[PDB]
Amino acid sequence: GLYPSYNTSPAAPDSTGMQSTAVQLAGKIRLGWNIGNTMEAIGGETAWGNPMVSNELLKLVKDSGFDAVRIPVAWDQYANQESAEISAAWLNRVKQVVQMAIDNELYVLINIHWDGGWLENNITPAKKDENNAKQKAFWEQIATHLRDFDEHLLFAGTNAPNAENAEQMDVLNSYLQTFVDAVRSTGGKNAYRVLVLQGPVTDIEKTNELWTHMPADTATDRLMAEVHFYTPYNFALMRQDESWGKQFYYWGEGFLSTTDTERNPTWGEEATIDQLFDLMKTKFVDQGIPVVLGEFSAMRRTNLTGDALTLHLAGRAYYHKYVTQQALARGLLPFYWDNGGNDNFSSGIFNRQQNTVFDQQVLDALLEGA
Ligand SMILES: O=[N+]([O-])c1ccc(O[C@@H]2O[C@H](CO)[C@@H](O[C@@H]3O[C@H](CO[C@H]4OC[C@@H](O)[C@H](O)[C@H]4O)[C@@H](O[C@@H]4O[C@H](CO[C@H]5OC[C@@H](O)[C@H](O)[C@H]5O)[C@@H](O[C@@H]5O[C@H](CO)[C@@H](O)[C@H](O)[C@H]5O)[C@H](O)[C@H]4O)[C@H](O)[C@H]3O)[C@H](O)[C@H]2F)c([N+](=O)[O-])c1
Repeated sequence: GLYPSYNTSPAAPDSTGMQSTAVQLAGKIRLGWNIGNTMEAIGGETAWGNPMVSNELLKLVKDSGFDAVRIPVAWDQYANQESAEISAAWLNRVKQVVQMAIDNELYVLINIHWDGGWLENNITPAKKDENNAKQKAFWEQIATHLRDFDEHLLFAGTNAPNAENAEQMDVLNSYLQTFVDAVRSTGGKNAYRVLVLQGPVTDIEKTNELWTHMPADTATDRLMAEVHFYTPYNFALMRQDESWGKQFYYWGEGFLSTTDTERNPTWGEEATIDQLFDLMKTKFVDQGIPVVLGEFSAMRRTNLTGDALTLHLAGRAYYHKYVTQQALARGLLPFYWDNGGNDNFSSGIFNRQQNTVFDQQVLDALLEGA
């Protein structure tokens, strides 16, 4: 015991308002939004340029057509590093935000995010035992504190764990088992709550190659799997050319350039996307396990001008419609990555500071795709 037990008030199993299976829950969610660069920001909730989450932002997200939110949360910067005790004020603030999302009729997925890298960059034998102790300490405290919410609240163990081979997968499987067991041990509605488990780097290919088994659960049929999607990188996140490839400015049948053809895609087009989602339909969906697509988005290139600017924005939108539609046909639940920015290379579709829509084009695209 590197840390004290934080499972000091376990409750009797309770299935009141927890009656859906993972499959039945997935059936109610077609379109999700990440509260990005907010509760997981290093230095505090407002340290990366966004305001504190408000009832009126969450009301906008619902009234705009979203069924759910993913809330990345930071934890380690708020904890005593001797005891792994998390600040009681932070635990109360996260509870308050969950309460507000549930009051607006959203499903809610809370995680431990990158969180400064303590677990995420450390999927190794050297770090396995200390990280298993922290994972257990933090999840005992988070689940105890959020124990009383109904099935609108889901928990996700990790974000994008850096596991690249089989030895790293075994280490991750251990991390994921410590999660499940910590949650169930606190015994509320947490006896039956749907938990979400992350594939290696939440990458589709690595997950296809390396994924073996889902963790063991005292509960029956209450697990989903998680991947993310920034494919192709050159289009969605690349901000400068390298020896190994060029930024793509344009995407999709119908929206390719005739004047500027090096800035069209050399790979990662409609058919590749179809192929990638199919791998997750076979491994998980066809086998009674829903798949959360926890993060996707291509960034705005508002440094372009003229017909270049207009063609980029037309393909950028189609990219978002196509991903959403094709994800949902295969049983993947699409959650849009929104960092809140409205400047060059950002992903915010709302203006957080005025609670208005900033990018009506991409919002329309996600809804048409849904
Ligand atoms: O071949 N594979 O196996 C394979 C694996 C992975 C691949 O792609 C990567 O997948 C991972 C997981 O999905 C991605 O991580 C998520 O990515 C989000 C978007 O990241 C980008 O945002 C914009 C750019 O800044 C940059 O391209 C990327 O970071 C990410 O959100 C961003 O979080 C930033 C903070 O970063 C910290 O936490 C995440 C962590 O990975 C990163 O190491 C760490 O530093 C935000 O940046 C901050 O912004 C504030 C405010 O302006 C500044 O003040 C700070 O200085 C600055 O740090 C950023 O704005 C936000 O969008 C999610 O947190 C994360 O889960 C990863 O991006 C993919 F690269 C691929 N593949 O080919 O794509 C293949």
